[PDB]
Amino acid sequence: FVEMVDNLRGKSGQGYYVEMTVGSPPQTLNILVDTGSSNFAVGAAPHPFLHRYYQRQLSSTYRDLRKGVYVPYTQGKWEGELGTDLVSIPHGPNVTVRANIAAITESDKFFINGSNWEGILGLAYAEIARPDDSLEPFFDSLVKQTHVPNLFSLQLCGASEVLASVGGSMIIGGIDHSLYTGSLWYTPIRREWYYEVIIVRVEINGQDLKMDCKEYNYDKSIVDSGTTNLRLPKKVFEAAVKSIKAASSTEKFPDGFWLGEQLVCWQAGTTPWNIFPVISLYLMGEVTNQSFRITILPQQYLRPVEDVATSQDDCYKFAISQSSTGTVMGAVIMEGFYVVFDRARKRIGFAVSACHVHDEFRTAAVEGPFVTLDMEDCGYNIPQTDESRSHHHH
Ligand SMILES: O=C(O[C@H]1CCS(=O)(=O)c2ccc(Br)cc21)[C@H]1C[C@]2(CN1)C(=O)Nc1ccccc12
Repeated sequence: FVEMVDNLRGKSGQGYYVEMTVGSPPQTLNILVDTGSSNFAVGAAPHPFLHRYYQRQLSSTYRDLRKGVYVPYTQGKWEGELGTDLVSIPHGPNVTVRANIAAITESDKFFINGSNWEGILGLAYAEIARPDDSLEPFFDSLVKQTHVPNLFSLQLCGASEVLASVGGSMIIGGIDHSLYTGSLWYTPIRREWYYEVIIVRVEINGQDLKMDCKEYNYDKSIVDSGTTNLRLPKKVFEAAVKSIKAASSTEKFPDGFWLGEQLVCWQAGTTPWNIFPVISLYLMGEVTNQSFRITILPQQYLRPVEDVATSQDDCYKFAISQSSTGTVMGAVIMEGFYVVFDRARKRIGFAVSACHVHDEFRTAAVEGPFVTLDMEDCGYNIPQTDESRSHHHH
């Protein structure tokens, strides 16, 4: 798995991308690794934020599916013509694959200036692929076409005129034991659509938020690599901030900081991480009654930003934000750990990363088991609308 080690690059808060080549002869692109979508979509026309793009015309292997695709997220929209081509991950498994490609012809607030990515690699399930579940996702194609085991793991690692460079690893087909320390704990994938988990309990410096666990998973809890922040639902974010503020009461920060719209600065290397609390998310274990906690350090939820003016100071952005689409375990969470997407066994494993950011007093931890007798169902049931009820799947 060494050839796959350090295969992810990127800028802080703009995403982790993997180099892929599309077509015959292979056109090389930088593709955003995203676990909260199921589409393999690439820039196929000029755009001001696009250095290069996919040119179908120059591929002997390109096939037009004579069908269009339109994908609007809550933050971003893209659209294009669907087809298939030969896809390969240079610094991934030594395999070439015939995959569905969505050639992005028009987009809106999707591509990021200087992010260095020309497309998206939707690693989630068919159940969320567009225009429907019959459009086979890349990973699904990779497994059906090769002998590649139905699993992948991500090791996302953190970090003055440009943003700070990020590194990381995408291991397709297995687990790399040198990427983690300690035990690898698993949480069931609730449903195969998004990589859905169930958070059963939350604690800020040991102090339980004391909320009804369904609120932690309202309306869903997902693991998304294409999200920078730990996005929580309105009620949970409110409780979390009230608590974080309480532990960091010695120093008073502006309101714009908690809304993640402003930095806070301390003289180089004088940052008081000690005054900041740990967030422990308790995830539902493989055994019913059982759970394990993933502990996150202020070094994860406080993203550093080196401002051109305040270059002599260490400035940070509060990387916990509000969400209406549920809890999102983005890069903030992921950076501390080695995350295993064990699709084969319908589960997600976490272990302490061999690359995470920490201080001499505290360390990001994966600990368990924690038993809870007569524990309620923490998962939420999304009201079934007439649009979702109308659908047919054979
Ligand atoms: O979670 C995700 O997508 C979800 C978001 C909630 S949603 O409900 O807007 C939605 C809808 C359909 C699909 Br497929 C995925 C998603 C994906 C898409 C995501 C982040 N990760 C994004 O939201 N903007 C953006 C912009 C550039 C690159 C990636 C993204």
